[PDB]
Amino acid sequence: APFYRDTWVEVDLDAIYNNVTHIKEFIPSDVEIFAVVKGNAYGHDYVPVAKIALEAGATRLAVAFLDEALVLRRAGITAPILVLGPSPPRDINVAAENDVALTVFQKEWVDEAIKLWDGSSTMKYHINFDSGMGRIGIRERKELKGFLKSLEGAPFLELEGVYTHFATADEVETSYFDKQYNTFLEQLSWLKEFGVDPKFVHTANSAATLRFQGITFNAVRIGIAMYGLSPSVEIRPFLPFKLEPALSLHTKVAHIKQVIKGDGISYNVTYRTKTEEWIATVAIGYADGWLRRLQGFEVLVNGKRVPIVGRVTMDQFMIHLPCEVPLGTKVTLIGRQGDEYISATEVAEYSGTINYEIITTISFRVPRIFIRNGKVVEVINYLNDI
Amino acid sequence: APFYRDTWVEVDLDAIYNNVTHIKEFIPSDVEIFAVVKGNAYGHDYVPVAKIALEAGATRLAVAFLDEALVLRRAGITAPILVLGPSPPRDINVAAENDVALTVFQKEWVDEAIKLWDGSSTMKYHINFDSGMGRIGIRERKELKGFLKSLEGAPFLELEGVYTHFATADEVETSYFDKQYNTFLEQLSWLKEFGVDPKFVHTANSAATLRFQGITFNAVRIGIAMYGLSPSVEIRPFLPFKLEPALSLHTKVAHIKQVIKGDGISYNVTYRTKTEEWIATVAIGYADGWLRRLQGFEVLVNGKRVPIVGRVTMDQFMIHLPCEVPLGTKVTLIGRQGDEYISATEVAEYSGTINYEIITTISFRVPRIFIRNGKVVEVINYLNDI
Ligand SMILES: Cc1ncc(COP(=O)(O)O)c(CN[C@@H](C)P(=O)(O)O)c1O
Ligand SMILES: Cc1ncc(COP(=O)(O)O)c(CN[C@@H](C)P(=O)(O)O)c1O
Ligand SMILES: [Cl-]
Ligand SMILES: [Cl-]
Ligand SMILES: [Cl-]
Ligand SMILES: [Mg+2]
Ligand SMILES: [Mg+2]
Ligand SMILES: [Mg+2]
Repeated sequence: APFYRDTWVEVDLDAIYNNVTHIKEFIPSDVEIFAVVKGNAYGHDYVPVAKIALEAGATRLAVAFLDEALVLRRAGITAPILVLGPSPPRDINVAAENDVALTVFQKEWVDEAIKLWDGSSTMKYHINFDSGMGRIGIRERKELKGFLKSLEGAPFLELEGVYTHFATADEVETSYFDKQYNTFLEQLSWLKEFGVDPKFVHTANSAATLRFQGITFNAVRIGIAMYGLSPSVEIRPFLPFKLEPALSLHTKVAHIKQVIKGDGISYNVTYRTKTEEWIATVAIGYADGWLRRLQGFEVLVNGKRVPIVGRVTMDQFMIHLPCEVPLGTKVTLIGRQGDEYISATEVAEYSGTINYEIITTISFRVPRIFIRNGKVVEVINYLNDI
Repeated sequence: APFYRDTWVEVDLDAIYNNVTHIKEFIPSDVEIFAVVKGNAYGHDYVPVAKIALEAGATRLAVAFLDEALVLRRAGITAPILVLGPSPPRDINVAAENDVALTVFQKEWVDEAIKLWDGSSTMKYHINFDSGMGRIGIRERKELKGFLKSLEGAPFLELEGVYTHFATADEVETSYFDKQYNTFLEQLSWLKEFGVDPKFVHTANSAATLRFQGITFNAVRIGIAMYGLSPSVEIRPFLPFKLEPALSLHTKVAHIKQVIKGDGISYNVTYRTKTEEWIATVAIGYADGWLRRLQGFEVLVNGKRVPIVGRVTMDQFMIHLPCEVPLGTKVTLIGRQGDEYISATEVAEYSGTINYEIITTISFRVPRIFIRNGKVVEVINYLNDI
């Protein structure tokens, strides 16, 4: 509901809905979609994205750690939820009680879960196979055999699926991806050899699902493309269909003044005016995730690109405008004004980072406004809840 | 509250309490302290910091925008709260009904507030004078006169105080600071001329309060030094007493493995092992505010500095260890292990930023654990609340 600063994220639920629909019609009819909503749904908000993705045809959800899955569960979401990151064994009973599946891939985890098990709950798990990402998951045959051996003492753990993750699916040249693919087929053959039906197999992120044959298996795991953004600039030309960006970020001119030639703006007087300059101030800063490294970046005011001048402060930054505009004038940081569009990728490139990081780090103190069919259908202000 | 990932911030309430106490003892007995708790209390959490600061002898609170003031009010805090950033005129009634003071400095704001006023409320405000920060506040005499003129039509607005803010109080050379000081005395003279008693005057941030005579007035506004960190490395040698860092950031070894020579770690295989290497994985990433630009930074494992290797991912990163450690081994990102200490400033320097940004952007999805007299007295997990 209410928010009291004219700084907000806009999430277009139509865009998300369209992206999931187009992916669904692009992949085979017997391949499910996980909506990947970790990191506050990549800054779009856990619950509304999960809900719209499910409506668009996604059947499953994926988060980073257990607390995020519980956000969804408390919202009344009943679709399957998988935790993709590592979890401590102490989560075994709570995950089970909340119908949440964890990725489990260590004998040591199983040993500790046996010790901590409440004696009644049944927890579902997915085996992560590390096929070259080097992050988590089983890498070796002997390692797998020991893992399966420990599971013999843990009848309360039940396999729901098996997966791996690609490290280079967003690079045009495909050697490392091909290597991972071949490594993973071998890992699936180890499981077969040891008498374990994987049941439900998934490998593909946005880049992989949009590019390659033979990797859909039973399900795909879509994050960035559901939000309507390209996994990388280099594969962007080769995407099968147009992605529709869901998130924009806006503020308003909170103050506007003429500052005489030579006067300083912000901390350590890193900017001085060269003439009498129109300087506008907006209520957004690095506490909101709009970082100091974005000094000199251009925002959009009345369809024109105008530079951020002086140090970005915790809650505010300043802009050099060619002319006066009224107080309350919209300033767009990510999104479109007229003929101009600033993508999260453009912000990322100025920042020396990737679009994923730009969108995901928009702070929880910024409200989200949700648009469906051109109309505001929900507003979430997390500050109201804490 | 409960949290289900072994990744957490520790906030030492004794440190904060000691910092406020020492500042209180350092300044004159008739000078009040605003505890500045905007940006989620610089990542320490709004409410617990506000509470401990008030107990330590701070009498007033300061936030960035209205919603943050309301977090404090809903927690049962009744001490004065000032909003330091700009506010839209539509906030006039809600701020008044919640006993929150806004910074007000524009005739246009007052004009709109008159139109939006509910006919009953009395709102308190502080005049911001811009003496050289260039962000918000009145700069000119004629501008001030017009502002005071508009206030004649707004008897429901009543002055609580008058302030400015320093742009260079953390630089050793003091010319710009001295200029701001002299400019502000002129601005106070303009108010006197126009027959307005400022009532309550405040100018000084942490750096100014700890360094200079003649700038305490009726109150100081302390942020960074309450959190136990220096405003800058250059003034650190000249601080009157030792600041006690309140915040530390920790995680645990979630996975540990031996990775053969030449194998890649994480996205785009930006790291390859040069021998058979111990690679540990932790459950923290850029969605938590631990950004990709920290790749190559050294964290602490068993009192040893060990490098982050490969790309930082949304929810995880990898570390190259000299030897095997068990699962659950503590990894310290900010804080002490044995004879080693990583400050926010050290993280900031590696990141090309300042300590303010490092601490304030620790995500709302990371739980805070509050320590008083060596014991855990509170745990706040914002994900539980949303
Ligand atoms: C196991 C796993 N499966 C799929 C995805 C989704 O990727 P796309 O957004 O390109 O579809 C992720 C996460 N991707 C990054 C956010 P990160 O790996 O940095 O968390 C993941 O970890
Ligand atoms: C008007 C105003 N008065 C006091 C303080 C407190 O100062 P310290 O944190 O340096 O002790 C601030 C703080 N704000 C900066 C951190 P920023 O500009 O990055 O928000 C402020 O804006
Ligand atoms: Cl993985
Ligand atoms: Cl200011
Ligand atoms: Cl002095
Ligand atoms: Mg056997
Ligand atoms: Mg190998
Ligand atoms: Mg330990």
